[PDB]
Amino acid sequence: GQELPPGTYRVDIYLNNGYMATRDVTFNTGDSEQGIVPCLTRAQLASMGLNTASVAGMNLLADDACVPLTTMVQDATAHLDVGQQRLNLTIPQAFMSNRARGYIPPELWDPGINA
Repeated sequence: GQELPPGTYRVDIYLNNGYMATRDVTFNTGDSEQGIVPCLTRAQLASMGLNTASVAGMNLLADDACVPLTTMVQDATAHLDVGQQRLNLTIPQAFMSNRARGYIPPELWDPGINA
């Protein structure tokens, strides 16, 4: 048991040990080891390459709505390396694609980009 959301942080975002993006990230009490989960949406997840149309649920949410990762999808995960300032995400091939029935870049979701 741990918890420490300071209310947004800026990190290098990482998925399946590949790099993704370098943007601000909001993360808050939910359900993980630190309690805290990142806010990630069907837009943003599909930039990384999550098949929002595979998970029989996210395709019924909004284009930018907060969507879980360890929950919506099976065996995907999200962790904060607060030692190294890095967002560690995991997603199996069973739910990976870019096609989001929507999709929005990080310039149009802008959570607190040095703001």
